[PDB]
Amino acid sequence: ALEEAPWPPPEGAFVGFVLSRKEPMWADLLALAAARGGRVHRAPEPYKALRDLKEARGLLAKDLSVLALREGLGLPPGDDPMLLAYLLDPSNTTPEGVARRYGGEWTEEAGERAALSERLFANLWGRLEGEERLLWLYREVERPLSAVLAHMEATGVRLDVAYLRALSLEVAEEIARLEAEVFRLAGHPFNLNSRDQLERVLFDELGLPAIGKTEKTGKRSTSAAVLEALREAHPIVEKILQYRELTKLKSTYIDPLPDLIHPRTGRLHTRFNQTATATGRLSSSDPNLQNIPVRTPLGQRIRRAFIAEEGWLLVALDYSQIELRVLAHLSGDENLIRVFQEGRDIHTETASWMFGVPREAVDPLMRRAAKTINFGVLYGMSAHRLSQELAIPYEEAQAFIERYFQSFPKVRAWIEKTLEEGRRRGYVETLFGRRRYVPDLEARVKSVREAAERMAFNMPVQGTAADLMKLAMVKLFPRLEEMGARMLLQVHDELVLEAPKERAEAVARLAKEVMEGVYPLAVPLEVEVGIGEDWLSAKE
DNA sequence: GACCACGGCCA
DNA sequence: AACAGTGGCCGTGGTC
Ligand SMILES: O=c1[nH]c(=O)n([C@H]2C[C@H](O)[C@@H](COP(=O)(O)OP(=O)(O)OP(=O)(O)O)O2)cc1-c1ccc[se]1
Ligand SMILES: *P(=O)(O)OC[C@@H]1CC[C@H](n2ccc(N)nc2=O)O1
Repeated sequence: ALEEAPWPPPEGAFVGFVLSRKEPMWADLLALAAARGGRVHRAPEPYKALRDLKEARGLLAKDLSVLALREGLGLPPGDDPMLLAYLLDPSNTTPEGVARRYGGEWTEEAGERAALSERLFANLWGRLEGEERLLWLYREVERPLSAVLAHMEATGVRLDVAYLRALSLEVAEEIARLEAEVFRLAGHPFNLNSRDQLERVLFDELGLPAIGKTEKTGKRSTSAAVLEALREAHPIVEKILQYRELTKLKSTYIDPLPDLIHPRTGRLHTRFNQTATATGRLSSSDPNLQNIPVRTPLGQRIRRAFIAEEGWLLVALDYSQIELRVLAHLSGDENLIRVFQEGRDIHTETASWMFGVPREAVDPLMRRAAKTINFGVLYGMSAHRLSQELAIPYEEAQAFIERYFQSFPKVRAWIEKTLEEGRRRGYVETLFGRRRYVPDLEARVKSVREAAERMAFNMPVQGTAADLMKLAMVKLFPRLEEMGARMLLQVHDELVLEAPKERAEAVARLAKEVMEGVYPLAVPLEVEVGIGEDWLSAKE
């Protein structure tokens, strides 16, 4: 049905490729093809014909650009129909889904994938006509950001492997101690990693009361919430909790990561999935580097393993109270804008209230616990749950919630303005125009409607925070190449850079001004910046 | 071996 | 466990 003109393909053609696995850094390029005007050009040798291309254009262009960089080839990713459909509707997350929705079939052949990329682009670009606010996000944010992400995935990050190997044995012993002590209290051994077996030990053999049930099957839950309430009911809970922390950090971080070091680059390579969340945030996978531990003392020792190359330093930049500043600009609340206009720290103030210490006596562990509460209360946590997390009576948890939103009376008016427009328009949008469709705002079941409501007014705040970060990544990346610095990781409101040790302080100051002034708001955006040889030393 | 659902937990 | 929201990976249990 399509003409099979031979390689080389024309210019501005749409590419179609097949990988041996989903990870472009680890994938073997199995087939390559291009399409334009109906014609489909199939590469004889994929690695040889990959050099004939001058732009990566089509579905998942970023992934092909990452494998190209893996081969020392500069093949920038261009237009991607996935970015058009993702801006039209964040529910369009995969090539299979967008194919079933807007037309065509996602197959496993490079030629058919090439032809589908051209057909999908004309359709989605036609629908995006008129949606100029979304076209601006496409032209100015999403499309150039893929090229930035391609270099981040290709560069990778250095990992102190011998440090994690020693950390594995160091924690392996501490796990055996707790494991043996939990068997002593239970009177018999069992599999502590099996929630079903722990359920019988805690709730049938012991007289411990079951606090709640699981969702799908209705079993007696052994989650950290149930156990945290049973710390005084039995000493076995105290050691089961210490056991969960270690095995989580060992089986997910300390042990898996050193085995993912790439052979050719000697670095760890993640994937930054650009069309994966409903709010416009990025997501990381294979391995996920956006959930490296940082809270517990042992978790912070895992960030020490993320190091710069010899003669380099890591530059970390983190937005301060970012979504609270976003809410101040969206709500227009005079008292909240006044807070960031006077340099006040909401997270430090909340910790000062929990621990009965002044703002000066608050430490980072206290301030991190207050962030969990400040954003929980903001996005609709119940007064009953808040009372249990803070161990305060239900009456005090109500007053804290009312005082929270009465300190900024316009934020609740803004939540209603967003909800009201949500049910009228059928979608909420960020400050830049990125939409999320939430259709259950008029559901008749109170639980389903209220769940849709909490998702509804969260997306503008979190989505605008995501957009300001993407805009900075698009503006900051070219200024780094002219300084010999690299862009490595993005953690939602945080950028991790890598610069030579002599230019590190110059890169830290430049990135600070770019991020702070990426888009001026009614409040100033303040960025905390630190330099170190490792990730933990730079976040300080 | 490959794949999945579930509870559970990290940011 | 809950009227916080956004993600992704783990081991267990069970199938094909
Ligand atoms: O529980 C959390 N729910 C949540 O929605 N978010 C959002 C909102 C925040 O704006 C942004 C960056 O978070 P984060 O950079 O950590 O804090 P931020 O608000 O910028 O204050 P600062 O400490 O950076 O100055 O993620 C974060 C949460 C947590 C992070 C850490 C522990 Se719970
Ligand atoms: P981590 O270094 O403490 O957090 C880094 C990023 C910022 C927001 C995101 N996050 C963390 C924790 C929770 N509960 N929810 C989030 O969205 O991780």
